[PDB]
Amino acid sequence: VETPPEVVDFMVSLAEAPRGGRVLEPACAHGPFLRAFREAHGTAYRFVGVEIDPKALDLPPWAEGILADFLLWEPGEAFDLILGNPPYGIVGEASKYPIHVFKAVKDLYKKAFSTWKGKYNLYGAFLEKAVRLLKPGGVLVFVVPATWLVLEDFALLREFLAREGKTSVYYLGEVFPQKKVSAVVIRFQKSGKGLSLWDTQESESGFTPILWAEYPHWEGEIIRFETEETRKLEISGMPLGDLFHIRFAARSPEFKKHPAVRKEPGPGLVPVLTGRNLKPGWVDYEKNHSGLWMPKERAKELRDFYATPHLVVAHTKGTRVVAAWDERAYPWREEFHLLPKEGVRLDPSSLVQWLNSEAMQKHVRTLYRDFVPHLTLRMLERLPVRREYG
DNA sequence: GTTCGATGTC
DNA sequence: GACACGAAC
Ligand SMILES: NCCSC[C@H]1O[C@@H](n2cnc3c(N)ncnc32)[C@H](O)[C@@H]1O
Repeated sequence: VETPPEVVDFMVSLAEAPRGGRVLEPACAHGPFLRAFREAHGTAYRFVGVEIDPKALDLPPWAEGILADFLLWEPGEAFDLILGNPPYGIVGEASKYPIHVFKAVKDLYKKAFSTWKGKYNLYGAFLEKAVRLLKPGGVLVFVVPATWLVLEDFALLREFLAREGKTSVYYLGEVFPQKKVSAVVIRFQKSGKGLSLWDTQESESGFTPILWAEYPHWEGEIIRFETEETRKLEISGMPLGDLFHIRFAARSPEFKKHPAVRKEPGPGLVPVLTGRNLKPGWVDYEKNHSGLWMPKERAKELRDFYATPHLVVAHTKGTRVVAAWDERAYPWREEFHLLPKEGVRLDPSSLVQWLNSEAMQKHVRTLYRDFVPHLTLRMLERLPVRREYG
C-alpha cells in the first residue's frame, strides 16, 4: 500500500514543526512523508522513521531509522511533528483477521493502550501511541479509515483525542485505488480543545479543505456531516431508540451448534434468513443464503423475540435504511430486530414506509456518507420518527 | 449479547 | 460499485 501523491501533499500542507524540531514517520518503509516534508520545508529538522520490517526500512542518510514495533517503542524524547499512514487492520486469527501477532504481543498492546476496545485496530493504536509521543503543542497528521468517526470500538479513542488536544478531521473518502476503505486525514495538535470537521475537493495541489462545521466543546461524540436539514429532522422527531429495544440476530455459530439446525432443506424446515432475504418493505422467505435450515417454531430457542412478528432493519446494505415487518417470524442469522418498549403502540406498515422513504435514505447518506459499510446501532437508534406521547 | 472489515464477489 | 460471518470481547 502506497499513499497517493495528492494525499501526501495535502497532509504535508497541514503539517508544522519548529526549525530544529523532531519530525517522525511511523511505519515508514522508505519514508515518503519524511521526504515530502523535507522537500517542502527544507533540511533544518531532525527526521526519524520507525519500521518493523528491516527489509522495508529504506531512509536517506539525513534521517534516523529505527527498527522496531512502533507500538512498543519508547524513545528518549518526544516529537514536534508526527506524520504518516499507519497500517490498518484488526489483530486476530488468520482465518478471519489480517494482522497476525503472538498472543504476548497483543497483551502488551492492551496494556499500553487505554483506548483499546473490542477487537480494535492497529490504526487506533497508532493514533494513541503517536499522541502519547507528542510534545505539548506538537502536531500529528495521519491518513486513516473514516470508521473511528462513528464506531463504538473507537469511543475511547474519540474521548481521548477530545481531552488531549484539538482535532481537525478532513474527509477524503475512497482515495486508495482498488481499496474500498473510506479515508479521513486527522490533524491533531496537543493543545487547546475542540473539533473542526472539513470536507475536501480534489485540486491541483492535491485537495482543498472546505470547512463544514465546528464543535468547540467536543467530548468524543460520534462525528457526522450534519446539515440544516438533518438537524431540523432530528429536532422535529424523536429517536427511534426511545421506542424500541434494538437487538441483533443470533450469530452463525449459535445456529451451527443448535440440534435442530440442518445444512439441507427438508420437511418442516425453513431457511435461516440473512440480510439477502431482507428487502425494503418485504422479506424473501424462499431463497436460502445461509446454508442453514431449521424448524421455524424452534427459532425462539436462539432468541425469544424470534417467536413473534417484529420489525427487522438491515445492517449490511451500506448507508441505507432498509426495513421490513417479518410477518412470519422466521429464524434470522443477521440484521437488527426491533422490539417495542413498554407502552409503545406501533403501526408497523406506516413505520416501515417511513424508514424506507427517500427522505430517510438522504438523511443517513448525508450524516454518515460512506465511513462504514453498514447502518450501525448508533445510527439506527438516532433515526428520527414521530414524537410519541409520554 | 454484538461487533467489525487497506473485508469479497463479480 | 451494488450488495453483501465468525473470532473477538
Ligand atoms: N506507511 C505505509 C503503510 S503501513 C505499512 C508499513 O508499516 C510497517 N509496519 C507494520 N506494522 C508496524 C509496526 N507495528 N511498527 C512499525 N512499522 C510497522 C510495515 O512493515 C510496512 O512497511
